[PDB]
Amino acid sequence: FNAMVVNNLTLQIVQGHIEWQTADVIVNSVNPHDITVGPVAKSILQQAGVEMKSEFLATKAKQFQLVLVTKGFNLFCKYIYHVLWHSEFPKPQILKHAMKECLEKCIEQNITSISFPALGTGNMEIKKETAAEILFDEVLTFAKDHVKHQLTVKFVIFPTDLEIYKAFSSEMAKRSKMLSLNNYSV
Amino acid sequence: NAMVVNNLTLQIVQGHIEWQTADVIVNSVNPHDITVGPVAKSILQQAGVEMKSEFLATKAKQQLVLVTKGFNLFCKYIYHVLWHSEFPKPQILKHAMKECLEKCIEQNITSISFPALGTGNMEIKKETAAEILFDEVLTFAKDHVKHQLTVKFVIFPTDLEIYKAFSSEMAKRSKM
Repeated sequence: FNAMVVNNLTLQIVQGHIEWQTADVIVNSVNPHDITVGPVAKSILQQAGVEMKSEFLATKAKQFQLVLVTKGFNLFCKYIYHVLWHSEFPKPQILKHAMKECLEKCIEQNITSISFPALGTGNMEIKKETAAEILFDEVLTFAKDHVKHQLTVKFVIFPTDLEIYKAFSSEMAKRSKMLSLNNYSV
Repeated sequence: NAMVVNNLTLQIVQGHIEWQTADVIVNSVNPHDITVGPVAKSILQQAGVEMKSEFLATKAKQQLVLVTKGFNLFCKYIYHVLWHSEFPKPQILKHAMKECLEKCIEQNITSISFPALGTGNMEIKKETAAEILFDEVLTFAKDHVKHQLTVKFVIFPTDLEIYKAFSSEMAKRSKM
């Protein structure tokens, strides 16, 4: 209920702060017009510092798009993948496609570990169970399709959000019932 | 090359330890000289020379593991495994692994990357070093089931044989 392995991919569920993560890539969630708002966005901006914002605006104005990439500044990561929640598209669709785009960028950069927050869960954005359903659909699809790329994928739930943590645990549990899984016990 | 046992994930990885991203990256050193060895050299180059200043400060002031910050590594801490010559090398490995995983709980560490301590300098048969390393990781998983940990073993891409020993060892343990 906290970690499984499928082919060349490890998937972990973690209670903690995304902005205090150590990974190749940490994943932000933002309004494209304003990245100073939201639990994740706020925490990642505070932690990384204000120069991450300068770069964001430079790369936006230049026009780099569901995912925009910056460096990590004061995060313990190399890159940040800022997921851009454009209002013009249905929120389950943005999630689906943004997840695909995040994992494809992983292969494009020999990224070996990437940490996501509970994307989509937001507030009245997407039913907790659906967001987890979708997140796991993408991670598993990638694992089947990209078996030669070793990758650790974390979902970091904020310690207070016990219900989101529960949805995610519960979702993994179901998926394992339906999979080989290199999981053991001692 | 990856399995999960209780609340612990264990991965076997081809790459550079010094280019790792973890809470903790694990060095291997001669205590009186940390500029020698593949691992030691790579970690010193990457982290830079201030990691050496701190090493000497912490050593002189005052033990199988000495802890520094990570400087230019993508880590919070470095656990320098000190290979004191007065003790058998299989013993240092065993106890230094134990002490590294204990420090993980002490410092609330969620991921730690180890090179294959004792497969190089100290001569130990690659199979034995793997046997021992997996002994400790599994024991920790049983004994410390409430502490989530990711543990990586990072073999340099050239040594297919050490990677092979390590793969092969994990494979057996899965059967058990």
